Amino acid sequence: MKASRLYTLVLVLQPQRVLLGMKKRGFGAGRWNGFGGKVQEGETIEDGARRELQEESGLTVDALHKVGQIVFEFVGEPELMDVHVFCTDSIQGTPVESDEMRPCWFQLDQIPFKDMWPDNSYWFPLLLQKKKFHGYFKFQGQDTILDYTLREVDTV
Ligand SMILES: Nc1nc2c([nH]c(=O)n2[C@H]2C[C@H](O)[C@@H](COP(=O)(O)OP(=O)(O)OP(=O)(O)O)O2)c(=O)[nH]1
Repeated sequence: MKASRLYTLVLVLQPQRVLLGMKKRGFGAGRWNGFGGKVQEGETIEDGARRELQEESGLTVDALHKVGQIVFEFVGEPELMDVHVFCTDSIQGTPVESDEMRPCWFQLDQIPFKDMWPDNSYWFPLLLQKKKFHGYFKFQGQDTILDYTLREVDTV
């Protein structure tokens, strides 16, 4: 009986590494994140994901593939986040730091889970195995999960 707002999250996943972005400023700074943000009026979810990737990382790609959907709920916030998660298939430039985000590559045996949002530990492994998923996580603040669900699915 809550409303949701649409967000995207994009993982540039290559065979041996993944690109993540360090939030540099404001509340939440200091954590490594996928690239993403609010979907804007009119644009498709995929086009919103492509735009956020360009804005936050500098990479321009023609196409993404959707791998999952995750709902976030925060204690004290009545609006849910409806997060559509995408991976890149191919990229063709270099990442660039903004004043808001610093991109960095991590080898896939060095995924920095302790410095990522806590839910990422649950769904990232499915993403790495090329599986699709649906998830829901309820947070007290930034660090504490009170309830969550995660299910591999055949169709997002
Ligand atoms: N639980 C969880 N929350 C995340 C992840 N990544 C992520 O940005 N968030 C949270 C932090 C923020 O509350 C929200 C992101 O919203 P935002 O306002 O930063 O998005 P945005 O950059 O489009 O905002 P704006 O600059 O356009 O105002 O989602 C994640 O992987 N897991």
